[PDB]
Amino acid sequence: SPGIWQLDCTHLEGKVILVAVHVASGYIEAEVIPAETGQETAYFLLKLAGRWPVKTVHTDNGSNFTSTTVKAACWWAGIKQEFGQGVIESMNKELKKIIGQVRDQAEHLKTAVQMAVFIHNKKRKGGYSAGERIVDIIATDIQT
Amino acid sequence: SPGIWQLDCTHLEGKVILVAVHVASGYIEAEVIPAETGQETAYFLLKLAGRWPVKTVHTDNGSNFTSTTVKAACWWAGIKQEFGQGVIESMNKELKKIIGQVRDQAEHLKTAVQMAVFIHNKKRKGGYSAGERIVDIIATDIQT
Ligand SMILES: [Cl-]
Ligand SMILES: [Cl-]
Repeated sequence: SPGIWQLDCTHLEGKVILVAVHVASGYIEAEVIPAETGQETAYFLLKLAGRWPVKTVHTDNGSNFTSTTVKAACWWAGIKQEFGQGVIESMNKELKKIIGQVRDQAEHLKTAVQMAVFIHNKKRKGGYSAGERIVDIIATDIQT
Repeated sequence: SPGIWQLDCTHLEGKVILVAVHVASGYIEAEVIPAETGQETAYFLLKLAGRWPVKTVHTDNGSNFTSTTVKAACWWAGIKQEFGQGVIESMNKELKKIIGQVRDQAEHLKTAVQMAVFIHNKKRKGGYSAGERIVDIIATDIQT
């Protein structure tokens, strides 16, 4: 399903990383956030939904989506909580792997995360990349 | 050309907004940044390039791209400075228009910007939306 995303946080070096995975393609978007708050998650969601067609968001920590600030962002953006796992487990551990491998290519973690996001979305797997699959899946879906 | 982006900053309420426009489609990505520094622009660029195929970046303030931190991000990500304007002028003023119209739908400017980014990328113009045009242009280009 073209509009389903998975969202979780992961910790590294005393910092929080928010990771969103487009489930049908394995494409990721991540950000280093100051703290694991409702505000940060709501904000991230509103950004994601202006960039990709976000219909439903799945998470492995259900309580992350209970703040007033997260429901308000999902209400405004039209998002529902997905109620329907191999790809996501692979994508997150893979992310930390690439983070580990590019960590010395940058001073701060936040740069290293974006370098790993880039590496991950471009790597062909076969065999297209996740970034090629997500636009392929979205382009086909637009046209009926 | 599918990989050309335009980047500028704009000021509103004492704050800086970074606005990137995919030139062939009119699709936008924006962020409210703390300050107009080289670090912030480099970071934004590295994020953009892990999300969309960024080949060349055009700007209306050439000196924005002279810091060591911006050239390092463009060097790493493979980006060059575009050396080759109606769409972008329309897209930026339009952004402030929509920012003006949704400003009371949120407490902070940064939420309002993302609500305007969303509104802008989804609005059909005809007649597809910018978000539909950018994946159409990228999907076609992938396949030869
Ligand atoms: Cl750095
Ligand atoms: Cl707000």
